Amino acid sequence: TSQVRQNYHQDSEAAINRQINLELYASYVYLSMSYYFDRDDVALKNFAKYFLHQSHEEREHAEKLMKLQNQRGGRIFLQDIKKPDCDDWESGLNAMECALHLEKNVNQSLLELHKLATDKNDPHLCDFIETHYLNEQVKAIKELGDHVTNLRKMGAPESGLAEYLFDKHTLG
Amino acid sequence: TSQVRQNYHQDSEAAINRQINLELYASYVYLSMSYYFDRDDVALKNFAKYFLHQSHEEREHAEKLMKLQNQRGGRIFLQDIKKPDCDDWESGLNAMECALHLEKNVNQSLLELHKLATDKNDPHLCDFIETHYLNEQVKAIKELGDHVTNLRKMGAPESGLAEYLFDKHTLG
Amino acid sequence: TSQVRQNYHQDSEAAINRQINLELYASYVYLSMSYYFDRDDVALKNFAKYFLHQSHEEREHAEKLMKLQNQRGGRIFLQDIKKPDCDDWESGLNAMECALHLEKNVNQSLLELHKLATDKNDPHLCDFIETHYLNEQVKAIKELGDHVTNLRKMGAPESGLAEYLFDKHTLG
Amino acid sequence: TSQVRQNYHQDSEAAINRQINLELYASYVYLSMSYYFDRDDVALKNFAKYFLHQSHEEREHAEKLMKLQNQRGGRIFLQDIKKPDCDDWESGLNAMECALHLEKNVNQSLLELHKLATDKNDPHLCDFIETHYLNEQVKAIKELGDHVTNLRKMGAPESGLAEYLFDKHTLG
Ligand SMILES: [Cl-]
Ligand SMILES: [Cl-]
Ligand SMILES: [Cl-]
Ligand SMILES: [Cl-]
Ligand SMILES: [Cl-]
Ligand SMILES: [Cl-]
Ligand SMILES: [Cl-]
Ligand SMILES: [Cl-]
Ligand SMILES: [Cl-]
Ligand SMILES: [Cl-]
Ligand SMILES: [Cl-]
Ligand SMILES: [Cl-]
Ligand SMILES: [Cl-]
Ligand SMILES: [Cl-]
Ligand SMILES: [Cl-]
Ligand SMILES: [Cl-]
Ligand SMILES: [Cl-]
Ligand SMILES: [Cl-]
Ligand SMILES: [Cl-]
Ligand SMILES: [Cl-]
Ligand SMILES: [Cl-]
Ligand SMILES: [Cl-]
Ligand SMILES: [Cl-]
Ligand SMILES: [Cl-]
Ligand SMILES: [Cl-]
Ligand SMILES: [Cl-]
Ligand SMILES: [Cl-]
Ligand SMILES: [Cl-]
Ligand SMILES: [Cl-]
Ligand SMILES: [Fe+2]
Ligand SMILES: [Fe+2]
Ligand SMILES: [Fe+2]
Ligand SMILES: [Fe+2]
Ligand SMILES: [Fe+2]
Ligand SMILES: [Fe+2]
Ligand SMILES: [Fe+2]
Ligand SMILES: [Fe+2]
Ligand SMILES: [Fe+2]
Ligand SMILES: [Fe+2]
Ligand SMILES: [Fe+2]
Ligand SMILES: [Fe+2]
Ligand SMILES: [Fe+2]
Ligand SMILES: [Fe+2]
Ligand SMILES: [Fe+2]
Ligand SMILES: [Fe+2]
Ligand SMILES: [Mg+2]
Ligand SMILES: [Mg+2]
Ligand SMILES: [Mg+2]
Ligand SMILES: [Mg+2]
Ligand SMILES: [Mg+2]
Ligand SMILES: [Mg+2]
Ligand SMILES: [Mg+2]
Ligand SMILES: [Mg+2]
Ligand SMILES: [Mg+2]
Ligand SMILES: [Mg+2]
Ligand SMILES: [Mg+2]
Ligand SMILES: [Mg+2]
Ligand SMILES: [Mg+2]
Ligand SMILES: [Mg+2]
Repeated sequence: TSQVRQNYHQDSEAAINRQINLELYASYVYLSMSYYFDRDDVALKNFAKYFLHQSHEEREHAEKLMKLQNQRGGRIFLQDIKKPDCDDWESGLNAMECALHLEKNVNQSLLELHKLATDKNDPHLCDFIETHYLNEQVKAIKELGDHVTNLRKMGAPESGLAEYLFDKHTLG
Repeated sequence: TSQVRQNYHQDSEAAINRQINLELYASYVYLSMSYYFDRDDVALKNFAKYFLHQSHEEREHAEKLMKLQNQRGGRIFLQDIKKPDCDDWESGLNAMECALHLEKNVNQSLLELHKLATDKNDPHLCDFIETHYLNEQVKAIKELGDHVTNLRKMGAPESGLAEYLFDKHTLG
Repeated sequence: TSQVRQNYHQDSEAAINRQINLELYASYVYLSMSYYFDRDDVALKNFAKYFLHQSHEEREHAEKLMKLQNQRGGRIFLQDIKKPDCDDWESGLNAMECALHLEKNVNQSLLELHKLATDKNDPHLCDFIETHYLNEQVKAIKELGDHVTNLRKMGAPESGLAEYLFDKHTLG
Repeated sequence: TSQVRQNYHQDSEAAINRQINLELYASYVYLSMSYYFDRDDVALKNFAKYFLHQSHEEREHAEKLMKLQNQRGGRIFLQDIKKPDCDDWESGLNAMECALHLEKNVNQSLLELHKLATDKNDPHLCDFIETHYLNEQVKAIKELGDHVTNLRKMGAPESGLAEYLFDKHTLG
């Protein structure tokens, strides 16, 4: 047993390892989306920048969970990072919709993690999740919803003008 | 009788109390409009900011009338602030139209207040209304008319692109 | 269903709407108290300033709950803001006592809201209440208790000198 | 006839001369009050400073009316400035009460002047009175009422401590 370990259930330790993988997966999805918008036949530079920033943020989310694992005396176990579901993301609107779906999936995992921490009476872990993750997810989901709404109202994905102007005025 | 009271008719005192309620009502209407534009399925952040600013301005209008009541030796009597007529404001254009209607209603009340102050030979109160309220209303009504005109010319409310671009270029 | 909504119970949504009304009510109570102290026959300018600041803070409390409702995909429903229980607040001491009672009532509502969020396993909402509301209420209640104690010890409300000096030295 | 005179009734001209005398009288009253508080057996230096400032303000009020008379093509006619009603002002409270009475008398004269300007259809003169005089009087009367209230609540004039502390904390 780690000399630092206290009130940290083996199930919580395992769940933190699963969450690390999921954050790394999210980072990879956003990386793929970013460079789709950098293609010469897509060419929306602010969509590209927005998703690259999201990719780097997800890596930070993963790193903070790795730090947490060690803080509590658990042991990090890494798994393959699966490639994203798509190679071609179709449009700005479709990428935003996929990002919304992704962030809601990550949120669901965090809520399950919090339920586990609650069941194991781990208030430090509950506070960690609430402080660093739960409101971040609510904000991310709200922002993506807002973006999807605007793109739809403007006439995307059929209107290339809509996506062009959104790229300039919202993401620029 | 208040030691400060001079040339201040009981009818004017009552009318000032009614105007206080109306300004607080206007503040509440604009508060409701603001957060409508903050909904994830509406998502026009500059419409939201514009109406929130208007809400706070209306509170200032109410506070200055409360100060006036006390300056003249009248006594403030508050009433319930009625909820706004709508929960859902439909569109940027419709909210602007409702705001125009509201500001013209507030103006009519101020004009009736001025008629009363004139009838009671209260030049201090006439000057107060003219200085702090009447031109403010004319400017507010002109601005809202201008906004409604632009939104109509651009193709709102049917064009979500129109409202999006107005949000960016006029309210941004 | 709102595209952003996740783990947000209809009961929690309704309770947030009730809390919005209560914060707006508190704002109105403090507004009334403020201008009582601005009367020529009361004339305690720092009591007036203190309560006006509290009024504006309560509006901020309401606005943050409106933002929360939209962040979570709920829908804001507004109700009349009831007038305060009193027109005449009697004295500095009595206003402070009424403010103490008000803040404890608001705290009780927030605690009931937290119980509901707990029962519905909504850790985001629990954290929101704890972070932005619960310690604010504890601090507000402690400050008002301190004020009431000092006013009583000094000889209020019978001593107009006590209230005068408290206005200068504590609220100034 | 003065080459500048236009829409300026002889009655208005005469009334402006009477108002000039009244403002000079008010200046003299405040001068007398000021030095009462400078007596070694009274010795309230901030009461003295407050009333001296009021004395100089009243002279400014007179000078602006003299300027107005010439602006409109009327001719200034000066009369004796009567000495104040009292030599001994008794107390801080009594001086404040006499100042309140004085400012209400000056206000009544200004209201009569405005009635005359209205009857003679002189909108320039009406605006002059409203802009430079009427709200100044309302503010002055409110301030003096506030002062009287505080002094009474504190226990003046019998409490020399009350007047001492008011001198320090309100007028200091
Ligand atoms: Cl352990
Ligand atoms: Cl274990
Ligand atoms: Cl895994
Ligand atoms: Cl693996
Ligand atoms: Cl726990
Ligand atoms: Cl947000
Ligand atoms: Cl937030
Ligand atoms: Cl454009
Ligand atoms: Cl009156
Ligand atoms: Cl009357
Ligand atoms: Cl009313
Ligand atoms: Cl009512
Ligand atoms: Cl009049
Ligand atoms: Cl204008
Ligand atoms: Cl203008
Ligand atoms: Cl839900
Ligand atoms: Cl539900
Ligand atoms: Cl309610
Ligand atoms: Cl209602
Ligand atoms: Cl929970
Ligand atoms: Cl505290
Ligand atoms: Cl604290
Ligand atoms: Cl003439
Ligand atoms: Cl004439
Ligand atoms: Cl004379
Ligand atoms: Cl003479
Ligand atoms: Cl006229
Ligand atoms: Cl004032
Ligand atoms: Cl003023
Ligand atoms: Fe993210
Ligand atoms: Fe960031
Ligand atoms: Fe993440
Ligand atoms: Fe994320
Ligand atoms: Fe306005
Ligand atoms: Fe403004
Ligand atoms: Fe207004
Ligand atoms: Fe308005
Ligand atoms: Fe408060
Ligand atoms: Fe504050
Ligand atoms: Fe509050
Ligand atoms: Fe509060
Ligand atoms: Fe004066
Ligand atoms: Fe001055
Ligand atoms: Fe004067
Ligand atoms: Fe004066
Ligand atoms: Mg996984
Ligand atoms: Mg595979
Ligand atoms: Mg937080
Ligand atoms: Mg009304
Ligand atoms: Mg109703
Ligand atoms: Mg004017
Ligand atoms: Mg003006
Ligand atoms: Mg309620
Ligand atoms: Mg009622
Ligand atoms: Mg905290
Ligand atoms: Mg005279
Ligand atoms: Mg004589
Ligand atoms: Mg006029
Ligand atoms: Mg003015």
